Amino acid sequence: GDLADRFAELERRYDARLGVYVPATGTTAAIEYRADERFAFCSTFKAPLVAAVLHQNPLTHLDKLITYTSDDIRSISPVAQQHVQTGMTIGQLCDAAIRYSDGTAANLLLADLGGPGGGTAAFTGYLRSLGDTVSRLDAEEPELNRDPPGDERNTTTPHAIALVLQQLVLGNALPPDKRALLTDWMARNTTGAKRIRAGFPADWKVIDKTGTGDYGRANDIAVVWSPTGVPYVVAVMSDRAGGGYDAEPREALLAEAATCVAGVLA
Repeated sequence: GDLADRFAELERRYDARLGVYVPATGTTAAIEYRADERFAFCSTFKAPLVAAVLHQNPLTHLDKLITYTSDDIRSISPVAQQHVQTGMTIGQLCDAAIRYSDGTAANLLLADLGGPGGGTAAFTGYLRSLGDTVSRLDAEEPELNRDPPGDERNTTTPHAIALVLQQLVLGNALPPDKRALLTDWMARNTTGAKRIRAGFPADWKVIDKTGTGDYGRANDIAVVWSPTGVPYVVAVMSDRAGGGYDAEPREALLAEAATCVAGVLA
């Protein structure tokens, strides 16, 4: 058979552009499909954003209380919009950014990284330090989700973000005690049940971070473990630029691409 033909069929059926990367292992080939094409990060950036913060700080930093106002709620913030009065610790912000895709938490984590673009440059610099020459983040929540397709300023590639996640979760970019935190937050994500999770059998472990935006953008980046405990990284990105800026994102496309990948890996 040819897996690429089957991904091409998903594109036809969902009227979508699909990008997939699964890095090769000691026993498996890479899965790649438009893996070097650019796709908007959307909220997938929040996974490596949390890593950047962990990298730069001792664990005690997680207990640091961050204060903010209602006027800082400029994006979808399921958690931060209920803690304006008390504020939120860096740890709580990390938790919210990943598990609830909280945009205000991300903006505050970017300010925590520091520098121009409110932390966007620091973020991109972190990616460069992991060997990512491709990805870029220029804007904050919510603008970073709403660029036209031809603007590369807030884009990654399935290949680039997969190898970033590979280093962070399964590699040695982070020391174990920081790697554990990222892993766990992604493990207990609430936003991903209809994406990569829905494509793997229930005896596989799935950790993930979603992204959604304009032009029908739907992304999921995951690390999965077989029932035998063999890990793989799965990045799936999608958009539907032919349907305009308000094209409906299709979680089903991600679930079905994930299903195709699971067929290959099982």
